[PDB]
Amino acid sequence: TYTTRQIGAKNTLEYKVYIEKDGKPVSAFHDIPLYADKENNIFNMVVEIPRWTNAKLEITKEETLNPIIQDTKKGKLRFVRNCFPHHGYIHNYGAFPQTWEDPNVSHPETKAVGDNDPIEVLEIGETIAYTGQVKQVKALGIMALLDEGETDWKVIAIDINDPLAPKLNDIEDVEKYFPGLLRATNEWFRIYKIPDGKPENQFAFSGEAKNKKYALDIIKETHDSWKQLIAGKSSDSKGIDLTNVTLPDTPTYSKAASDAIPPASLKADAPIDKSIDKWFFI
Amino acid sequence: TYTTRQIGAKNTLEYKVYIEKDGKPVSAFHDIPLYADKENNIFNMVVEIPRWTNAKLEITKEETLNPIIQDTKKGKLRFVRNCFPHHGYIHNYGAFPQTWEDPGDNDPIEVLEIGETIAYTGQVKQVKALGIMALLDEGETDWKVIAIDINDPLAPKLNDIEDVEKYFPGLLRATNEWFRIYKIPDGKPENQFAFSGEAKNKKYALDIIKETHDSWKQLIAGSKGIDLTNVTLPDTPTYSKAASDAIPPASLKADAPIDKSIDKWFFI
Ligand SMILES: [Mg+2]
Ligand SMILES: [Mg+2]
Ligand SMILES: [Mg+2]
Ligand SMILES: [Mg+2]
Ligand SMILES: [Mg+2]
Repeated sequence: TYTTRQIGAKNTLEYKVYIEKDGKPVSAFHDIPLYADKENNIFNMVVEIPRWTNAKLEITKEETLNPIIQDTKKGKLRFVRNCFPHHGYIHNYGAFPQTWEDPNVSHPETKAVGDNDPIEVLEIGETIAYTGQVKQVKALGIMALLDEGETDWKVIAIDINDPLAPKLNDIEDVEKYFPGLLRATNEWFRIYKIPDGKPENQFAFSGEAKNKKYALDIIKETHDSWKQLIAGKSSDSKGIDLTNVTLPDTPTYSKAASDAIPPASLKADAPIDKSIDKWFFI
Repeated sequence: TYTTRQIGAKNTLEYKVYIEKDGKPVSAFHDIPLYADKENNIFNMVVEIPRWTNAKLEITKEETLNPIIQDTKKGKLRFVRNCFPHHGYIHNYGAFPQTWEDPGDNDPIEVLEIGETIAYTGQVKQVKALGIMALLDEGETDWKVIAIDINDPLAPKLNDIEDVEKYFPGLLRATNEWFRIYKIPDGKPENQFAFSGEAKNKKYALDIIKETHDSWKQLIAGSKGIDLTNVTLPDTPTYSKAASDAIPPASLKADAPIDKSIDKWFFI
């Protein structure tokens, strides 16, 4: 059973969330199986950012066992800004573990190198998720985002426990049950860093949401990149911490790395600066 | 100085917020002057509902000193549902005190405050009026004043309704949409606007505000089941300073959980 171990107060520099199995930390990047049910293409999603929140919480590639920590921009806590008509992130946002957008090769669909992170996941179900949650999802489709010119695919997915899950099997079903969501998703990922002073992003395929079959193919590619990475065989692993506690055939296997993690020290959420309330009209 | 006194846990039937002046409860309907600066048309707004929340909190006309409580229907706490692409209420939402739509919807006139900062329930902030829309909900006229906190960084650039279009492009469209559809998930019909949903200008809004203030002047001087107790207007029949002292002390209870169903995004 997966649980979380929180260090510190949310919305601070000291905040960390480790994922635990049997009450002991494992790598959120490496040790959670991509597949909950391989035969039925049910995936484990690691949730990073709940819907309608701002704090840019992410799996930290360079820290041992890859806890979720808030990103910083020049030393300051990063919060994604509200871009009208949206409030923070408009999906439960996270990643598939055991995947990598390989930065060392140009990807043919986008003609761009990978962004060096796990493939990311937009989970569209009704219940708001929590940071460090491992939930089980079905893939519905995928969008080819170029995030500051880097390949940054976004998988469209739904929690298998969602009341609608049985009715959502491919990307066209998203438009049927969530009309406007995919178009809003396109806008969101285009504009969300404009308030940070960054350019608009762009999508390949004029932002088309490719179907499930397409999505599975790309998820496979990223899993395969990760398999090379974790084996120590990437041409450049970018100083990623490859320490893991469940993959005995890898050079960086270490069951003991788990014991070295501090105990939970959960504190109440710290206040967020009122600037983060601001609604930007772009 | 205005503060708040909270009784109970948020998101419960027991929750009440009173406004305090220098530590003493006063009526949120009657004791807060409509005008912070009459000469320059600066109004006091009583905030009921923060932007991006769901709990339908309102000044209750029928309880002494008119605390803000959660609305209910047949015993059940009311939460406005999330209507895509909106998250809860899209404005800081509240009322002008010392106003009354004499039936006409029987309530103070409501205020959509459009500034950047999210407000708090029971906050008395100072705003300038920019415009007004006339919502029709169940045969009742339901005026909504568009306003901005005078402390907002943009307040000096916003003086009339056309400035909302320039600095907040799409907000007026979203407002029209929101108030049309927000009760469809509850099983209620779509609402409609007068004037084909046009936001009338500041002048038109000031005329409505003054009118509803004149009505309330009649009300408080002595009424469909409204408690008129006040603690700051000594020559009113219902003046009673002891009312302030009869209010329980603050509870410091943490917010109660809200049922997960309220998370749901409706596509309507
Ligand atoms: Mg980044
Ligand atoms: Mg990046
Ligand atoms: Mg990415
Ligand atoms: Mg009502
Ligand atoms: Mg009304």
